[PDB]
Amino acid sequence: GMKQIEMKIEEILSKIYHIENEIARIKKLINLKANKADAYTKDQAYTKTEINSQMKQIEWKIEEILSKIYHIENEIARIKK
Amino acid sequence: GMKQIEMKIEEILSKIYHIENEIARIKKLINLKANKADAYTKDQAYTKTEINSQMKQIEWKIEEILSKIYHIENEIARIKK
Amino acid sequence: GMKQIEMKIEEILSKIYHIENEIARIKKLINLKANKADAYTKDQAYTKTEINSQMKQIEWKIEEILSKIYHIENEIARIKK
Repeated sequence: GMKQIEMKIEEILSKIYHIENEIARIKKLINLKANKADAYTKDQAYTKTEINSQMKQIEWKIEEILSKIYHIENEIARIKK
Repeated sequence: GMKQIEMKIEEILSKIYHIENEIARIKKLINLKANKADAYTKDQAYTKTEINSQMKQIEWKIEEILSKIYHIENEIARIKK
Repeated sequence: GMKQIEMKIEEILSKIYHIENEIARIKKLINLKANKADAYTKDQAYTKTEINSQMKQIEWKIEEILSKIYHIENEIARIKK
């Protein structure tokens, strides 16, 4: 009767010890996660793809400008002769 | 006396099982967090706003260049004529 | 015999209450970590250094364009008189 209670107490202690270990483990796993305060969210940042597309847009305008410059240099050389 | 111990044992078993469930749940919530090792910190990356401001600066120079080009094309058409 | 069981019961109650508190704490610490769903990984985004290098490349083409534009403006002024 009393020994049956002792066996159940031992059982409980074991389950508690397991729980304490799961908690110690969880605390360490938490330490490996990035804090909201030190990381930008998706709404605050562009992806590589998005940046790539914006850079192409600029490169295009620059190509347009260079081709206009080259055409103007040719016109000037014709006027000169 | 012994029944009072049994009641308390039942109470403890219930709590333990609730605790175990809270822990299983916590483990799942941890798995949805990003690791420090796989995410850039705020000092490593620019925000959308910062990129937008850098792109604007460039777009504004490009506009200035295009307006100079349009002016030059006009001068050249006058010289020719 | 019965008092030895009571002592062990007291010990278990104490630990459980501590555990419940550690869990409440842990839940709050978890809320401060960034979710995988709201953060980009390192391979999805460019760093400041990488963006800086792409912006330099563009600035160099712009410098080249400006000097050509300045030279062309001078030629045009000479042709005019």
